[PDB]
This record gives sequence, C-alpha cells and structure tokens, in this order.
Amino acid sequence: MELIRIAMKKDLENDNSLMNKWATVAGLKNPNPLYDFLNHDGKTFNEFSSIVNIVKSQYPDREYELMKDYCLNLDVKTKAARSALEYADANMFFEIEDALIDSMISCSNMKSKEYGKVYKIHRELSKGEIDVFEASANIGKQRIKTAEMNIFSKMLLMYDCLNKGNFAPMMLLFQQIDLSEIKENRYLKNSFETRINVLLSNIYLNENNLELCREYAQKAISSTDTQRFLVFSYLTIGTSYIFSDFNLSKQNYLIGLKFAKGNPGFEEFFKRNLSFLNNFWNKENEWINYDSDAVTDMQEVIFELINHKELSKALQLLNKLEERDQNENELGFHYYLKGLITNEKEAFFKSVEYFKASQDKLSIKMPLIQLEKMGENPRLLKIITM
Amino acid sequence: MELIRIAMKKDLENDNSLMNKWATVAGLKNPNPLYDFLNHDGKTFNEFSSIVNIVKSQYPDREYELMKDYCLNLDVKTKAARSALEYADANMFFEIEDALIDSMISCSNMKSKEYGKVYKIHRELSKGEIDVFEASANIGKQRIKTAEMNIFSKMLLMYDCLNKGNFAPMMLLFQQIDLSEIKENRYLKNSFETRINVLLSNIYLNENNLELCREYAQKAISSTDTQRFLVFSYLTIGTSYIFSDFNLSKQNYLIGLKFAKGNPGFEEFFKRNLSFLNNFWNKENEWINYDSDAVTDMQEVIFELINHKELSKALQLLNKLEERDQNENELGFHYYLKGLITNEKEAFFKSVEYFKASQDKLSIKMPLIQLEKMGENPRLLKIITM
DNA sequence: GGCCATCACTAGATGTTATAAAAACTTAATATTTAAGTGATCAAC
DNA sequence: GTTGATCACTTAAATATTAAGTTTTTATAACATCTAGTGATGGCC
Repeated sequence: MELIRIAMKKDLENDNSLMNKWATVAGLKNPNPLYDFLNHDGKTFNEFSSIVNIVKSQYPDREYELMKDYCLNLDVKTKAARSALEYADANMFFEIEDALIDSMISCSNMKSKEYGKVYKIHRELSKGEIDVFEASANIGKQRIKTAEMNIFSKMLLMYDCLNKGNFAPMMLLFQQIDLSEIKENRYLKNSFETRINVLLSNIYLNENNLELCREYAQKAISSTDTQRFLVFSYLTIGTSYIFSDFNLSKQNYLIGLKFAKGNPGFEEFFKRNLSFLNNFWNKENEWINYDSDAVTDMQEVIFELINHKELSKALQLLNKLEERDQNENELGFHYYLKGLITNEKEAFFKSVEYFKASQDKLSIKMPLIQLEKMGENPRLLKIITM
Repeated sequence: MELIRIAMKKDLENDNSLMNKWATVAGLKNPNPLYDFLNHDGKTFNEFSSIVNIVKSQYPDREYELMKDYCLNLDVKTKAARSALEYADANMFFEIEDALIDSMISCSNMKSKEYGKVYKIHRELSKGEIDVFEASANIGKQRIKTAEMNIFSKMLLMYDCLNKGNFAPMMLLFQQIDLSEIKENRYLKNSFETRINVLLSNIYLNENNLELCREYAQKAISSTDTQRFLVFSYLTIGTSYIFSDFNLSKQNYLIGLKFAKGNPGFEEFFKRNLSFLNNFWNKENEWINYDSDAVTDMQEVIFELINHKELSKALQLLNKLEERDQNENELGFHYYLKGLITNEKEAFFKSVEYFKASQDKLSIKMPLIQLEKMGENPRLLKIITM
C-alpha cells in the first residue's frame, strides 16, 4: 500500500471532514472517487492533478518521497503513469522519470510505449548523448499516434534550440503546436502550456526582448505551482529588470528565492544574481560569498571593493585572477571590472569582445555603456549589439 | 533503342577504331562490355561513369538530350538508375530526377525505393515544401539500409543548413560522414566527394574564411567535370578574391564564365560579379547592363557614374531607386553608394546596418573601409565583424 | 428528528486489451548480370 | 602470313529477386475503469 494512502487514512481517522475538502482540492464534484481511492488497490483519478493538488495542499513538506512512492507503484499501462512521467520530467525528478521510461518501453500498452520512448529521446537530447538530427530522426521513426507526443516531440526539439540560442527554428516548431489537439490528458495540456510559456520567456530574454520575456514568464507563473517553473520564471523576470529597474529586479529575485526554499542549487542562482544586482547599482550587498574559490564569487568581491573606492586592493585581486583559467564570459566580466578601475577604453573593448564571443547579449551592454560615457560613437556601439 | 546507342552505332560504322578508345574513356580494360552494350537491349555498366565519360568525350554538344533519353529508359530497379538519379540531381536536371523518383517510389526493388524516397526528401526540403525537422523525421521514418543514403540523408540536411548560414550544425553532420562506407557505388562516392567539397567551400566563404574556402573549391574542381560544380567553385574562388586580389578575382570569374557557356543563368552570375569587381577597383567596365530594370544592374550603372565623378547624375539615379522596394542586402549597397556620393557617415552606418541585417559578412567590409578613412576607431569597426 | 460521514450500486462516457486482419520486414538462398579473360571468324593488307 | 575488329563464350565476383519465416501495424470489437449521481446504514447531537 502506497505511503500517500497510509498518511491520508491516518489523518481522516482524526478529522472526519477531510474528504469533501480533498474533493474540492482534487477538483472532484463529490468524494466517492476518493473513498474508491482509499478503499480499492490501484484506483487512479482520470486527471493526475487530483492526486498532486492533494499531496501539495495536505503534505507539502514531503511531496518528493510521497509522489516517488506513488509514481513507482503505478500501472505503467495507464494514463496515470503517462501523467506521472510528465510530472517526473517537469520537476526534474530523473530517478522517477528514467524508471518510468524503462518500464514503459518494455510494456504491452501502445500509448505508454510511445510516451516512454519520446521522453527517452528528450532525456538523451538534453543530456548530450545525441544531436537534434538524431533526435528528430528517432521521433520520425517512432510513428507517433497521439496529439500529446506529437506536440511533445516538437517541444523536446524546442529545448535543444533554446540551448543553442536559435530563435528562428524554435518559433518554427512553436508555430506548429495547437494544444487544443490534447483531448485525452488535460494534465499534460496544462503542464505543456507552462513549458511553452517558459521556453518563449527564455528565448525572448536571450533575444534581448524584455517586455515579451516578462509577458511569457508571468503567463507561466499564472498557470503553474511547479517549483522549477516558478523559480526560473522569477529568475527570468529578475534578469529582465537588471538594467532598467533595481526594485522590480530585487523584488522578482527575492520572490524566486522564497519559491526555491530547500534546493541550494536553485537558491544560489538568486544569491549570485542579487550579489551582482546590488554591486551593479552600488547598494550595500549582503549576498557576497567572501569564502568561495568560484571566479564569479571572487568577481563580486572585487566589484564591491571597486564600489568602496578600494581600487588598489581591487586591482591586486583582479591581477591574481588573470593567473587563472577563465571561460570567455568570465573574462568579459574581468575586463569590465579592470575597466571600472583603470578607466582604460582598451579594457572595455576586450570586455565587449569576450561577451560577443560568449554570445551573451545582456552582459555586453555593461562595457558598451562605459564606452558611450567615455565618448565612443553611440551609433557604432549600437551596431555591435545587432 | 536509346539515341546514345543509335549515334554510337552510326559513328562506329565510319571509324572502326572507336571501341578501344571508348573503353579507355569508360575505364574498361577491354571493349567486350561495349559490344554487349551496343548489341544486347538493356545492357548496363557496373559504374555509370562508363556511359557519362563517353557521352561527354564523344557527344558533348548533346549531353542533355542523350542522357535524358538513356536515364528515362533504364530499369529503375537497377544500380544504373540509382546512379542516373545522382547524375540528374547533381546537374539540376529536375524533369529527369522527379521522373526517376516517381518510378522508384512505386517500384519493387528495396534499394531503388530507398534512394527514390531520400531524393524526394532532398527535393521537397530544397524547394521549401518542408522544414529540416519534417525532413530529418522523414529520413528517420525511412529505416535507411545502405551506407549510400545514410551519407546522402546527412548531406540533404547539410544543404538546408547551408541555405540558413548555419555553420555549427553543417560541420556536425559533416563530422559523421565517412565516404569509405560507400562500397557498392563508386560513382555516388565520387559525386558526393564533389558535393561535400562544394558545400564546405560555400559555408567557409559565408563565414568569411577565404583560404579554406578556396582549398575546398579547388578540391571540388580537381574531383569533377560536372558543369554546375565547376561554375559555382570558380564563382566561389572569384568572390574569395574580390577584396584582396583583383587579377585572381577576374581570372577565376572568367574561367567560370568559359565553363558556363550556353547557360545564360550561370553566365549572368559571372557578368554581374565582373561588373561589380571592375567598378569596385575603378577599372573600365564592359560588363554593365545599361538596359536592365534589375536593382543590382542599375546599382552598377550608378557605381560607374560615381567612378567617372558624375556625382549629380549618380545622385539623381540613386534617389529614383529609393522610390522602389529593395531587400536589405540591396539597401546595404544603396547606402554604400549614397555614402560615396555625399560623404555622409550616416549613409555608411545604414550600409553597415543593412549588410549586418542581411547576414552578408563580405559586403559589410565596403562601408567599413570608408568609415576607417573618415577616422572611425578601427578597433571598434573590427568588433562589428566578429 | 435532521444531518453528515461512509460507501456500494449505477449510468454512461471514456479509456484498455486483446485478437485476428493486413501490411512491412528480415534472410538466405538461388538467380541474373557484370568485367574481363579466351578463342574462333573474317577483313585487311 | 599477320593484324586487329568483332563477338560469344567463360568464370568468378557482385548485384537482384524471390520466398517464406518473423515482427509490426491496425481496426473493429469486447471489456475495464472513470466520475458523479443515488440511496443505505449508522453515528451524532
């Protein structure tokens, strides 16, 4: 018997009003399906949200271990298990996802075989075990029946397009999606609407189109309770405001930090961004990590020194970092800081060049603003960012 | 009976030494296969070059009519017909190609079905009836057996990559090709070596990498006597020299013009390029078309006027052209000419902008050289071409 | 006496399975055709 | 008497086709599982 059913049975023995409340949360008109859920082994709900809404409302602090145990006990032949796969992948619960894919490939149900295979392609592609042509070929081979995996196979490609910065082909795949084809599984339809909106959000930020980027980040947030999509949407909104509005930047970053509670990985994104936002706007900065070997953290300590007019100590530390292997996007920030200390145009030109080589359409604005103040042709500096 | 066999039979009745000479040209160690070719209906050669070499050596002035008739009378179920398809496509003989594909799709031979289908994908893709994901999926679906169409399906994608200026994925597909897999059909292996060398040549010219571009254009020329590959290789070498070496530019264009004799379409590429080369280097220009409505021809008459210091007549004509819908690459050249007449930096800035928007990494050098003379920071101008 | 949890029936819309029908797919085993030898046969000279 | 065009043998390697033994689609049909109603039964107040 699944931990979720044990914990619901224990709680209902105490507070006998819970079933009508669980129905409301599960979107059920009456709780007969929930009595059937607690009473009869391997009962499932038509829509996987019935179970997720409840695990979320009622046992939030144990969502992983509960949904793991429930997902890893499901009939892989069933719509529930195809939904579990989307929930697994959307939250980046790989142990669960890979396990559900394994079972669904070698299973007897044609829908669950399809979903299982297409998710394997998405997994292999995102990990870097295959390129987009291999992937797009494995899709073609699969002879996809369902509107669901027709849409999702286009989306798994949109993710690889997003990794390579490639707007034109992403939008080409996006034009071909009509989510109103998804009729069987409304959990997927809604989870895919969140994915598309997050995707559009990240490609528009990358194409340095800030107003659309927020429009789509907000649609994503309206439409979801999934931690991963909330964290990234607020990060994307936070970054959309770095140069235009310090409070909206800080506000969206802090909201995203709340939603990342107990995922140090997700929390560091916000801490590092808030570190940079505050140093950039010359504010007291509580987010610095004075203990970190990481080039990015050592840069923010240098940037604070520069803001505190400790130019000689900043230059001593920057020249120690030159002795050290840095990627191009790091050297972009290096020469920008060497620029702020020395007021040498050459440093800013290298900063612009390194950001240009790293395909960073956002950081490049930093050394370009300094070059416009030092009197370089604005019309030329604009041409560099096109 | 095929026209090629009629005309070979007629000529041999006159000069009875021809068979041993035709064998040498056909790469045959003795002419028994050629007696079998003339004597017995539907005899074919192991390698389609045996027949092409001869039609080329012996009846050059009627190569289309002869090879059409021979190709469109072949057993589509045979290696010859799969070779005819490559020869059809390589020379852009679409009437023949599409006809051979039609017959090979609905035929009973597994190899000739495969080749027939893969060429349809290449045709649909190049024409713009499908995008690269559709194509890459149709390949995946086809369950390709043969090393030949494994390599060719990668190549048909490299053509779409080339159209969209996408170096990274082109080279990714290229890394995966090993032509030493082709064991059955040495005609395809050699024809594909020419295609990939031409492909590499055009992508490197586009990435403004001129020495590699020539290296590959030259390998292509070594490896072939196909008009279309010769024409484009010499055009590519011609263009590779436009800014660096006027004589090598003019020389390679003129060689390519000889090889284009009697294809007005191919000849216009050379005439228009020689028109521009001569105007650019301020030489007497015989190639101008004073009669043409075409924006690019009217630009070269303006450019000659500018070289002859008839600036007021040049400005009158340029201002007529503004009244007129032009693509971005045309407006790039427009503002460059408006620049040369008026000495207005704004015109050169627009020229740089329009070349940048049209992804023309070669023409952009033109307005950039003017901006460097007018005193603009060369270190900044270099960053624009990164 | 009324309300409210419980929960098995129930109707009907939906989702799953299973069970032959018809296609596409290996495979291996002949069967054709190929280049290039060998050797008449007639012409030439 | 020699030569060299002609051509059908030939052999042995390579290309092709047929066949029949496996998977794989398919579809129309026959069965389970859903949600949300209905109604029972029993605490509770």
